[PDB]
Amino acid sequence: SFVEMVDNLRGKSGQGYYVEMTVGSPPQTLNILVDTGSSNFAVGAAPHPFLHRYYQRQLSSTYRDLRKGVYVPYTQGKWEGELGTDLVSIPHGPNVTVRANIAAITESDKFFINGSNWEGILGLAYAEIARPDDSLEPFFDSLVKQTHVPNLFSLQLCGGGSMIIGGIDHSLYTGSLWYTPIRREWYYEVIIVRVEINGQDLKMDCKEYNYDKSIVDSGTTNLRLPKKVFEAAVKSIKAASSTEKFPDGFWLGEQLVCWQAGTTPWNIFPVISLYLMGEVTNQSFRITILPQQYLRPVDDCYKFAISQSSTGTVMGAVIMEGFYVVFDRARKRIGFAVSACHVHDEFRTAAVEGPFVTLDMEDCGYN
Ligand SMILES: CN(C)C(=O)c1cc2cc(c1)C(=O)N[C@H]([C@@H](O)CO)Cc1cccc(c1)OCCCCO2
Repeated sequence: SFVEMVDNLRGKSGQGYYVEMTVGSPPQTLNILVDTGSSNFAVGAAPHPFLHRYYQRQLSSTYRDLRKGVYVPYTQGKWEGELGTDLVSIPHGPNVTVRANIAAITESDKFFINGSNWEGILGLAYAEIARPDDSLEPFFDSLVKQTHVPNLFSLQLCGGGSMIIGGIDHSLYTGSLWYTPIRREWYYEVIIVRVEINGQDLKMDCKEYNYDKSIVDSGTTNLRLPKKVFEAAVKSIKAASSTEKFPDGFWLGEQLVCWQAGTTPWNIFPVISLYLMGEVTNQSFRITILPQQYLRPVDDCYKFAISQSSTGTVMGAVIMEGFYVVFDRARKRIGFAVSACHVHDEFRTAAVEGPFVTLDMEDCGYN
């Protein structure tokens, strides 16, 4: 029954991917950012310069006030609001209606994005990081509890896309799905066991790759890397592309770089392979990222979409684009496969490949 959910996402890596939802009775239609990096469902509920519409609780006969406030900070932006519950549906999702927790956003700071076309956020991660605490049941938990929707979803982000709620649509990917364990149910936390650039091992202690966590986050644009890993990767990418020279602010994500339309020198930029812990003992697999993913288009002009982090690795939208990503909550694992909407180079291709042998993978997790 998944064909109804194919292509139910709109947006881009830079401003977020959103799905259409309705809240309340009669249904009020809103576009909702798909965020695997948080766990609160929240919607604009007061006028705002960047909102073209918002949730009006006074117009919904099924609205219930919870008489409790809430604030949620993100890496970029934050909001505060008032908690309640209401009936929620996804028109291009499963044919169900659930009563879900909803934060009515009344004040916000650098959260809504001008011209993004979304008015709320769907946090798909686990209750452990929900605000104000883990007793506020996340949307997907309510969906699974109240309906027969299986406890998994998958995301095909195309650099539009698809959020398949309750399963896997095999027409959306090619080759094999490779699975990595969800290390802990809070963020979608994973363990990176090896990193190669153009086939050259970065040869860092693999704990550095996951310091202090590594997560899969559809709501972050960039591949974000811990400082030490970021410095090693930039040095290697600079070396591979030293044919040309770029402003020092290009590598910080500030300045864009442009080339005569159709002459982008893709071949001077390396591929990046991230090896992830596998399902069996001493087994990993790799996903390979092309420069067409980490040079985000904005002549042909691009921003460098690899940036530094102090809260661990973030596999953001530019990594997820071109892969089909299965958030298999029931089996505590995340699957990767080459997406049907994959990145096209002429001599290189994004890939998900295995198996690989990797010893001592448990040592790669940070404590
Ligand atoms: C340095 N720096 C600011 C970043 O690296 C960055 C970039 C980014 C989003 C976040 C962080 C962010 O905080 N993302 C949030 C959660 O996933 C993680 O906490 C979700 C969120 C919150 C507000 C607006 C959003 C997404 O817009 C989506 C468009 C893409 C914006 O790209």
